[PDB]
Amino acid sequence: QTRTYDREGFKKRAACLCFRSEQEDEVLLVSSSQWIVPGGGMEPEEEPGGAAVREVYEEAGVKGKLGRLLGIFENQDRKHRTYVYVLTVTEILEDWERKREWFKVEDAIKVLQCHKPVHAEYLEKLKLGC
Amino acid sequence: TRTYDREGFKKRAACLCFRSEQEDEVLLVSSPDQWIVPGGGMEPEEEPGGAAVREVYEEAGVKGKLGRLLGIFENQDRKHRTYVYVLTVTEILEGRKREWFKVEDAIKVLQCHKPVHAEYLEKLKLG
Repeated sequence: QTRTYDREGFKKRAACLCFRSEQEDEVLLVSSSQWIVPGGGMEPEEEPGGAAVREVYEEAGVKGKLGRLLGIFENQDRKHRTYVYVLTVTEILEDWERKREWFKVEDAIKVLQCHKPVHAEYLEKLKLGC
Repeated sequence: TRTYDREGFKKRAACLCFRSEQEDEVLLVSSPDQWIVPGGGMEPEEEPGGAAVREVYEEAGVKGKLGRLLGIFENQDRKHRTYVYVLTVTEILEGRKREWFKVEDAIKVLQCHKPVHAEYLEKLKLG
């Protein structure tokens, strides 16, 4: 068993907003399978922060310093609950065995609003508190 | 008087007035127990920066140092084009009200009574 659920039947997930610097102006996005924020399911014994760190490693090939919990984002169309963290990137990796690019925050929201608006919401709440 | 561009839009100017160079607290004023960003029409010979400074004096009774042009905001529901500047307040003068809001609270309170003004602050923070 590698997936985990809460008592209301939502799948538990974790994601990170990965920034180039502590000024949080450039965020790293990646290709889907269109751009997305890196993230995925929590495993049965993982804490959310652990899931987040593992997922950005596996999906974006980065390592960094885990920061604050932005919030728990509920997707009711998909029955998801996602713990979204901020992280400051320190290392990018190899060639793997999918693209990655930095977007200015305003630019990231624009491209995400096309086909993946819930990811755009992460960034909006971060900057605006919506 | 009022002034217009070649596409028929009315020309306006407004300013986001901040307590410090940190741009964390913004000044709002009453219209109504309603809060708004100070602004109004440009006069026929004015440059946009001049209109902005005159408007914050007339509408919020402050003087300060004019900063950057945030952008030109086009309102098509009203056929407006508004030059929105930031300004750092240096002197205040004394039933219209004025109060400082943390930017996050300002966005929330404006989104209820004046959502086009809320966009001014939103674009500031996303930038």
